[PDB]
Formats: sequence, structure tokens, C-alpha cells
Amino acid sequence: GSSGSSGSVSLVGPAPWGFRLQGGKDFNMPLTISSLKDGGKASQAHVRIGDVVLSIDGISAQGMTHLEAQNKIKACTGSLNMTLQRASAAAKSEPVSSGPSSG
Repeated sequence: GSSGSSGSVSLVGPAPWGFRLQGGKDFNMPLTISSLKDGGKASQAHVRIGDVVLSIDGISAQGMTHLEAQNKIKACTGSLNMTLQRASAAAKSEPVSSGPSSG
């Protein structure tokens, strides 16, 4: 059903995986998925905006600036191996509403 635990992913692209990066130490924030392309690799890997990159190419993206993480990404040409961070449950359900009728 629903679950949320660490896990790595793999992308296939010379660089333009379709996803971007935003934040960093220089930014004063964690590395998150800036944007993504229509049904892009990242998307194909079920990557939503806000996903935090725990690692980049097996490297720790803890003490790495935006440029850094970007540098690594640039390093990767074949595939991109990075880890994401889970956050609570990733599923929402909208309840249906209805009203009675007058006689």
C-alpha cells in the first residue's frame, strides 16, 4: 500500500534528466527538486517536487553546495544514482460530498 523509506534511484541521460536542483548550503536550504520535465526520467522514477537528495552519485549531499551537487551531476554522463528522503505518507484522498432532497 503506502510506504515511505529511504531509497536510491537511477536516471538515464547525458545530463538532461529533466529534473533540476534548488537550494544548498550557499542557499541556506536542503537540495530539493527544483523542477521536472513532462513525464521525464525523474518523473518516471516517481520523483515529486520537494524530494531531498540525501546523496548524489553515491556521494553525500549533506555538506555540498548547489554548485557541488551540480558538479557531481555533471560528472555523471551515463546514469544518475542519487538517494531521496521520505516524508510522511505520500497519498491524499478527497471525500465525496452530497446532500438529501426535499419531498
